[PDB]
Amino acid sequence: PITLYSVSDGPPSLAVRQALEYLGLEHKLVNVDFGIGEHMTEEFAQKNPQKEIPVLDDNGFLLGESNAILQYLAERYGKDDTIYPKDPMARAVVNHRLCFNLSTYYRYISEYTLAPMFFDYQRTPLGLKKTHIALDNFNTYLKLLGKKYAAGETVTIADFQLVTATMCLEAINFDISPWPLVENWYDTYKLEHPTLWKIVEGGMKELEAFE
Amino acid sequence: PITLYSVSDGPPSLAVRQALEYLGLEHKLVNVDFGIGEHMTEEFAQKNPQKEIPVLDDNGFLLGESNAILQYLAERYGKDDTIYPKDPMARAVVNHRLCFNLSTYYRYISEYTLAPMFFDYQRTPLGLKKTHIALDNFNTYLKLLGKKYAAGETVTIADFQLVTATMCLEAINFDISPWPLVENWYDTYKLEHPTLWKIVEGGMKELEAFE
Ligand SMILES: N[C@@H](CCC(=O)N[C@@H](CS)C(=O)NCC(=O)O)C(=O)O
Ligand SMILES: N[C@@H](CCC(=O)N[C@@H](CS)C(=O)NCC(=O)O)C(=O)O
Repeated sequence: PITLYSVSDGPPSLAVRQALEYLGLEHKLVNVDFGIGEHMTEEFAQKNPQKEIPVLDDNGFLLGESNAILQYLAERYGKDDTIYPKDPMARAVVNHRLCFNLSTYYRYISEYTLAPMFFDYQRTPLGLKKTHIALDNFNTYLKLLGKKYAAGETVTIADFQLVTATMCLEAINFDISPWPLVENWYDTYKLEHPTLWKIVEGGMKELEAFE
Repeated sequence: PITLYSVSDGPPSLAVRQALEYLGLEHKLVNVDFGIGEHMTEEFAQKNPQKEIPVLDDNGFLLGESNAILQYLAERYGKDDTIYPKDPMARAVVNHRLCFNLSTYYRYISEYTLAPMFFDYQRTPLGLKKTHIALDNFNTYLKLLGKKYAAGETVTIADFQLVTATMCLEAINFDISPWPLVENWYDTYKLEHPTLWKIVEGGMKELEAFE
């Protein structure tokens, strides 16, 4: 079987869960922030030095880092390659956007939105400026590629990540209308993939309560 | 033709250059920190909103993010898949280590070593602790996988990145002997891939001068 160790309102976990839903993959979900889930990772803590969540357990194969989990699930499962194309150039655009999310978009958004929620970290003007730069960059990338989704004309695993990062801004009532291509993309995602957005919305609601 | 826009002593650039050498790919190298290189990216600055370096220009296809550049070069070129295996599980270990480098290993090392060199950023005990955690994690990953290299028994594109991150510690005379598996891996890399280490060493020497 497949088991996902996850944080119920963690954007990386929510990215992986959208992929599992899109691919129709049965799995056990362990929310490590829910009740006894805290201890349900003890069976493999020496194996994740980073205290790594999410972690995917595919029939004994343990894999961390949400980007790598998504790249693995999409290559190994599914009837076609549309969410992670095999063509090297098409794939490179997906891989680029996944790197952009990890290094820049979700890096700066998460530091401004979530870190102050759950830590003694402070929101600052500099953190706000970096959030604006990340949104500028994403708006420009959408304009440059010229397609409906972040790495193609249809959804890919890059969108699964970028959506959960953008949701962090919504969770704190951050107005994204200054980035019209990002706003249009986000609304289009929700309209065309309601069962995927539904997963992310459940996490958003938890975050709004503890904003 | 292929053109690489690079920073002569930038670890991400040096990772890509090792791949170009390993794959035997002829290319034009533009060091944007050398003389007139500063302006030689003006022909595509609207196209890289992040002020993105390195950037690969493969016959008109422009690709940023060093991880994505490496994943593209290794899939598109080369006679075998040993530096980026096609098998989904073997590939997932490479992808995981690339994510680990971006999110954690090079993230914390670069903030402790290089950012204070070239900015008003300060070395702190917390930054040192995070460097130690990153090295702990890498030592544990090498032990867990149990292989000679970071994602297999032979070199992969993950090693090209992890080597340039570790070089930043060497550039400031940081002793890595408390992490014996990392030290052994680093020395083995240099012994078995001298033409690749040579590229990285040239950048190290520039960084040592301005440490
Ligand atoms: N780079 C990792 C980040 C995962 C992550 O940050 N997980 C959080 C929960 S949202 C955690 O539990 N620990 C890491 C932290 O301190 O942020 C990924 O994409 O999977
Ligand atoms: N995530 C990017 C990082 C590239 C990067 O940081 N490049 C540096 C030179 S080493 C730069 O020129 N600008 C970004 C910065 O401010 O660090 C990658 O892996 O390619």
